[PDB]
Amino acid sequence: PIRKVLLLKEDHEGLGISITGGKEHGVPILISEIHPGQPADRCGGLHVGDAILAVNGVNLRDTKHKEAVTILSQQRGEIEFEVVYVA
Repeated sequence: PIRKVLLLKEDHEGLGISITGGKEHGVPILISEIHPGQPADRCGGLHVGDAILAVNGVNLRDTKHKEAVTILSQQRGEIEFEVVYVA
């Protein structure tokens, strides 16, 4: 089940969540670590075990982990995040 959650990021604030994996290896990037006291916690949606699919309309499945880091950083102010609950 795909979940659409909109998170507001600021220039002074960071991502608030850590990702792991590697598309180049043959697997999509997912959320594993969460920083307590950041936009991620404020959203109440960024949970451990989230599979990334698209960010701000940009496809991540066809991009590499390193490339995704740069693209994610390009998102300013309002950032749209699309992930799927994995268990």
